[PDB]
Amino acid sequence: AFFQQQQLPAAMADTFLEHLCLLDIDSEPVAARSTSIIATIGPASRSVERLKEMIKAGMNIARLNFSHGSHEYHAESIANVREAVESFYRPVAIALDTKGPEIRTGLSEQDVRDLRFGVEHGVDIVFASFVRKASDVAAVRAALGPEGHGIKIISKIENHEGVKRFDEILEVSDGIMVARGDLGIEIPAEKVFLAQKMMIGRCNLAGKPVVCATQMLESMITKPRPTRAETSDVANAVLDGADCIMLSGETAKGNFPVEAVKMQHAIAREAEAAVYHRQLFEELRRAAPLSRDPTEVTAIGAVEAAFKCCAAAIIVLTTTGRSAQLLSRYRPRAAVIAVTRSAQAARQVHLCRGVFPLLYREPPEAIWADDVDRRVQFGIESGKLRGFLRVGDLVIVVTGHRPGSGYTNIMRVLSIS
Amino acid sequence: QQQQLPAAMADTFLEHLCLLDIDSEPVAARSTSIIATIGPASRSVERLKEMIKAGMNIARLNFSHGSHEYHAESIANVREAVESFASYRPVAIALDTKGPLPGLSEQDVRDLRFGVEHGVDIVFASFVRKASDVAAVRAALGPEGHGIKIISKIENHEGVKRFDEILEVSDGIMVARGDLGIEIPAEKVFLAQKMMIGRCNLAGKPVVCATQMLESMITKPRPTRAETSDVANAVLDGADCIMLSGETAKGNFPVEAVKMQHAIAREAEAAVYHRQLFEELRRAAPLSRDPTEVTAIGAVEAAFKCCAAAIIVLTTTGRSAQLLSRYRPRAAVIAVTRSAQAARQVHLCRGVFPLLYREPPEAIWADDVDRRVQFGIESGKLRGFLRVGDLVIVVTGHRPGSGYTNIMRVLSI
Amino acid sequence: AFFQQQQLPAAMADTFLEHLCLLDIDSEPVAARSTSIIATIGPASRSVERLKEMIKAGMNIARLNFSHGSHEYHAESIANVREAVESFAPLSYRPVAIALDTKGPDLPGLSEQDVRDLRFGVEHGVDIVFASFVRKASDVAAVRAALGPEGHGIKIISKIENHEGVKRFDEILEVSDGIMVARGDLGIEIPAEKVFLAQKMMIGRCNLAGKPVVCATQMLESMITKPRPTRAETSDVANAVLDGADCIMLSGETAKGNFPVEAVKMQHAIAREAEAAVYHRQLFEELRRAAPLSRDPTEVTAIGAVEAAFKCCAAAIIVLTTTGRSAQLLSRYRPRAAVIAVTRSAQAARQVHLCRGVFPLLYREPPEAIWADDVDRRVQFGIESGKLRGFLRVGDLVIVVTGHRPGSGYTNIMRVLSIS
Amino acid sequence: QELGTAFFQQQQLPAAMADTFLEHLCLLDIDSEPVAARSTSIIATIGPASRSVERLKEMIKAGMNIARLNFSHGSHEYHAESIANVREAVESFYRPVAIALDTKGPLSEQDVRDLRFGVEHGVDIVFASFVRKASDVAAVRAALGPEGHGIKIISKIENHEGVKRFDEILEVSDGIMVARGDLGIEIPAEKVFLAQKMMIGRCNLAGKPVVCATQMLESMITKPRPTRAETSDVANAVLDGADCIMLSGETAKGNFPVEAVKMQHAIAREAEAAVYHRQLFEELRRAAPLSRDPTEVTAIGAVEAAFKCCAAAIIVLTTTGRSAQLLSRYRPRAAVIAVTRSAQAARQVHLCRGVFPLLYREPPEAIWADDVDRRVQFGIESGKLRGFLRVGDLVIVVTGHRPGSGYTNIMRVLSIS
Repeated sequence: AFFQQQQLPAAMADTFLEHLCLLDIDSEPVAARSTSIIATIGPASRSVERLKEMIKAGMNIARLNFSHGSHEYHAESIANVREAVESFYRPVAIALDTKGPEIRTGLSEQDVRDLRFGVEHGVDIVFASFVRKASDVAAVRAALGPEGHGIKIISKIENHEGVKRFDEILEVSDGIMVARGDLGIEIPAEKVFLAQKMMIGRCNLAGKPVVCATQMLESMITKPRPTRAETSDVANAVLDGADCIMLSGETAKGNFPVEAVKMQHAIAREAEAAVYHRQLFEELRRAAPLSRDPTEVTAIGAVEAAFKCCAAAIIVLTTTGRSAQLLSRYRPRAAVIAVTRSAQAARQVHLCRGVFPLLYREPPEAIWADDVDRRVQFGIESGKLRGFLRVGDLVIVVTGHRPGSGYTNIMRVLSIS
Repeated sequence: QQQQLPAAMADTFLEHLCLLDIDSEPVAARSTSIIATIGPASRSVERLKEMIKAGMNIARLNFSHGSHEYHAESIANVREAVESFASYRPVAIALDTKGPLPGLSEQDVRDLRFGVEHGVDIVFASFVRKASDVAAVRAALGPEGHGIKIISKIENHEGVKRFDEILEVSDGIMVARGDLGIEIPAEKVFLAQKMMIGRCNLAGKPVVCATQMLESMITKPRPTRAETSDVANAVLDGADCIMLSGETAKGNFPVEAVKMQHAIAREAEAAVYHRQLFEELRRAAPLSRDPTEVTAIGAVEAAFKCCAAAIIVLTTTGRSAQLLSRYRPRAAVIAVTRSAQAARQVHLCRGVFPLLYREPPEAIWADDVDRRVQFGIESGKLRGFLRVGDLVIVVTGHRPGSGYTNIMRVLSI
Repeated sequence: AFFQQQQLPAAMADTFLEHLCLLDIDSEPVAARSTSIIATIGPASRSVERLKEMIKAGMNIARLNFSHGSHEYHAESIANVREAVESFAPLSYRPVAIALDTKGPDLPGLSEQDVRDLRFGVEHGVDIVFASFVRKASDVAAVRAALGPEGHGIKIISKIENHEGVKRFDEILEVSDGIMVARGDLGIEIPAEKVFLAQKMMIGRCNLAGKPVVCATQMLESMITKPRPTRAETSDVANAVLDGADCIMLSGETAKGNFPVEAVKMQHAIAREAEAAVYHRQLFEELRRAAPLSRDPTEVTAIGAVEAAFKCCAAAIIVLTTTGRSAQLLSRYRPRAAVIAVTRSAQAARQVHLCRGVFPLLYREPPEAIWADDVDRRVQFGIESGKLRGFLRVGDLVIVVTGHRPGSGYTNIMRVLSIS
Repeated sequence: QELGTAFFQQQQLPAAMADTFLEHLCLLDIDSEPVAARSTSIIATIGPASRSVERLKEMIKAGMNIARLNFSHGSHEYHAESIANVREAVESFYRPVAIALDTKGPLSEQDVRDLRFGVEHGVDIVFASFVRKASDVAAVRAALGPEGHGIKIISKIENHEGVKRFDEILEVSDGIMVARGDLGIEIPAEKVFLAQKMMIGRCNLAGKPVVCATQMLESMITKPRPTRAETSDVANAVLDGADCIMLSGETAKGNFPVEAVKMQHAIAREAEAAVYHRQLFEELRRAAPLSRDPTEVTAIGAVEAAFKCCAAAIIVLTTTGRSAQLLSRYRPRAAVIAVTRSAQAARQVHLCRGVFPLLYREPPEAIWADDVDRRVQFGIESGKLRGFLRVGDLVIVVTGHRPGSGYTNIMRVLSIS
């Protein structure tokens, strides 16, 4: 009754091949869609109306493509996103995608002006083009300046050198974009999928976010329904491990931007359920390093705990997003509802599959234990309204023990009433 | 450090993925077969010769359009293109029926009888919903069509839900994602696909992935990034065949599309994680007291143990070659057969490389078996499958006529 | 360094076969011995002085064999055990449970004598009953009715001694608190060459089910007359621990033999080596995989806590428990980490000795007005006792498992913690 | 189906097909009668209690496969007489019985005279005492001389250095004895099981025979039934992987030598069925290196073959017993019936669990292929007569292709008619 749904029969299988044989097109997905959708802003997606429609449809991250358009053009894109968000809470992160050393018909002086404009306007993420080695990342971090230290740097792997030197690059980036457009020209088209699966693999091991990009629903630029290769490509990117999936032409210039967003939402939700966690969790667990970080250790005990009871959600209190990021690397079925006072952490955490941020805006309660419990209550009332939690559900609550500890090192099992 | 071998030897799937390597060149023969649909862009003998060089293994006749005369021309054109290389590549001919409620319409029967009279090897039966639909097709093919393989197209919800029953009476399956993506929500078709290929793999029966794989190459000379993903993943799901429709029937780049599926297939096949796959297919498989099965599995175990360049199998109907292929050996299955139709039809099985043997039987049967093996070894050396000092497994029968393939021997080159 | 010890090279092996091949006789076991030792009381072990040496050697449960000896004889045994235990009331206090092993016999499965013996055991406050010749779930129910209402906290461990009990095992286990593999009689009721199948089955299923299992009889038989056991006998003890047994037992070796203390010591030494050789990577995985989903917050906290302890090489899981249960649910995942169970119930501090790896600490301070002060205080008591006993070092990581609400019975909170 | 209905409840097959080890144990069934031929060999030490030719025939009947002569005691004339009574018992019944000489050790001047005596009287195996390094084994190989090139050297590991230098000793030995008696004095008694499971595991992976020895049924020296610890000890030695189990005082001086042999046979038969091949065979397989030995490649394919069809036997033609050894390391559930023209090979193969030798004495047919087939029919008639085989069984036949190749490199699947 509960168990027919969200591919639970396939999830119980004892081998991967039996998992595949048990996938069922009548097992409806239950869980909130968790792979986040990045939408490139362009003429088709600049109106505030259009941007609200694309938020109801699932966009979590707006991409600004600095290959086209002036600073004033993009400042207007930024303005319409922020006005769409605050004319409804679903935060939307803003991502600056550097022109990079691009020819059209190292770090340039233009990229550096663009990165400074980005800090000026408070962007949350930089998609850094043509990262070929760790010093390219530093060049970017420098450019951002001490004022842009909270901005995440997702490094775009677009050519052979970046693929070769990937471990070094991942070791200094917050995350990765598999930038398949340039990559499929710079290395042979038939080899991209190997590079994609590898980098998503290595990123899932590292606990850092990975983005699949470019041409996933290409044909919806002119048609209202995608091709079968495209829906496959979305589904497989999620099955591969990706934290984010992206739309470029489909939302920037095409005729069906909202439908494009909706379609990635639909494919993503089905594929999330078809994930074979039992094998996935076991492989992450075996390969990941023993840890003496109380937050890592609470994270994995909390995720384990969530699977044993089919927890509806893990509610985590986080300030920077790190605690939710460590839950998310284990790919819980349960929603990671991350309550934070940082509105920029709330936006950035959309880079991590499965994290649903709540922005909490009350002044601190005099007694810290009362504050913690007030934020947790926020978490639960929100999750009830938004359909995450039903009375009678179990939830795992992850929090800290004392204030300014830096550690979210307490886990509690709890029944929604 | 070629053939994705570091990643093949990972101790987990997660680590296999992390070790996939764009520099690790594939050197085995492409093993997943390429079905190309015939149409105005691919009909000419000159186009068909270009496709065969490119990798085409199975020519598809879409009877949703065109007269008996037009398909009879298509058939004669493929056969000429083939015989002009007698680099001999048998090419199967498959009749993809029109269909639509009757498992077969008035017209379908006429088409089926046309296809029997013109010697077609395969039928793709549209809108198969249940076992009785398969049986209708097989009655329509009547007595002279008993050797024709029936690959049921699953195109809607009933057919997915009644899948196991269709599979058990079909020779194989096509995941017909075009109609299926309309008959059920499009976001679900990867689930139906992954299921059916898994089940077909486990039952050892050939499965075809079809439709819109490289759709944009109909007008463009390079595919999208989704399309290369789709083909690579279909091979990773387990498909025996991948198909091309508009891309070769009407598009401006039929040859290039065949090429591109050739290139992707090869890379995906190297990325296969046999270690998990072989073990899972041997675990899930069932006990068998058929000597041909038993020999097949023992032979695939042996080939992995010694990184054999190939398994050479003497087969008359292709069965022993299919039973080898159901275990996805890394080693090429070189199938030596006197039956022209079996050399064509084994292209439904991943990794089977048919060699047609035309010599008059030797008086001494043990001499006839050995001459056919040497023919396999030489043709294998000639084509690049086998180097001196490779190891091959050989799979044959014990006695003339038994109808069984119960002997295997290990051999150097 | 640290990773040469407690067969950690062998524990990190990626296969069982590789684990076996990396077992190292030089790799010293440094954890606390965790399989509990049942000693049968008899003329060789009855004296207070003899019992003190046995407690010191490792005895955790004293077994009263009511197949012989009068009520008065056993009342002396009990008083003697309790005196010896009281003699050590910190570093050396060791709760010791008292278990009553019934005399037993189509037959009724509770002789008229057994009822008198069980009423004796309740009157005298025994913690455990080992119930002979359990054939079916109604036999267990008979025993629970015989113990009457004062006896509701006594644990019932059903002895499986013949073919029928083996065959109705699941029915028995479901209503018992645990099991004893009673190999003596069982080796007569079924061909002796089959007993290891029964033993290995029953331990497996009790591990699965989270319930205690005792391997019993002739484990070190020759030490009755010899000061050293045979090579088969040390193997039997090691393998029973590797099979998954929570307790290992001594009968003639302690009741009538000439080397009762040495037999306890020897079961202590083997058990310690064997525990270190357990292949937890496979065993933890198979246990959670086969354990069903659960909506019991204490269950869920428990498995989350063992996962966490494994990930960080936790020196201990400290669990406040009133009844032993939250301790028992940590134990059923076989944590390499010691389970230190702080409790106010003297009876539960004794009874958790049925559970591998649980070290009870009896807490006697009066409640604190502030209930969260009382929790912190009991947790500290565990940390110090652990440091005073070698369980715990500065800088070790521990998992603390507690309740949130002074009144429910749930240990639904886990915290990760440094010793300082 | 074609096989009986009883089939799948016998031989612990329900446990054998379980998906995990834990579930395998949980499905062991004391009513699953073992049907297969007991395959672990029984070594029985000859002494006053076991020197009668009567006694020895009963012991062979009970299951003894190897007679151990303990040169720590008794004169050469004493052992000559023992050797003589063993051989008369055999040839007053065909059951080969190997004869093994166990050196006094602490290489002495006395051991040298003993090994030369041993060559003179044609012994099949030497249990060499206190092997501490590979050189020790060479001294034994030397003492045997050129006239003893065929004798197997099974190296007794009796102290710490032997344990720690184990890999180099196993590298030059045909096999290993875990000599628990001295080992339990030289290292702490409570560590021997660690040495035993280690050494059996390394011998299982290395394809070489390993013997578990000493005090296995000790109390049967004076009692007609053994203790519960002793039965458990035999069972677990077989479950550990041992090829042979040994009896010392139980047969050499005790009052129940025939009962001791019988009880080891009974316990060994049960424990062989209770083996979890599914995991064992896969571990041996992904641990074992790749190979270019055709015989070895054929062995694993023939064993895999026999498991797929529940083959009743693997009939193998062998001249030295190597092809039978190589099948034996994969621990087939099917009996390995080894047909050989070498009487010394037939005796020595009792070192390998699961190998059942048949001595073939006919002269070679002029057409090898007829000789081969005739030998295979000898295996099949022999197998039938003793209850290995029945009409309707499948067997896997393993032979050579051309005579004198030195490789057994063909398998055939074959119905028994």
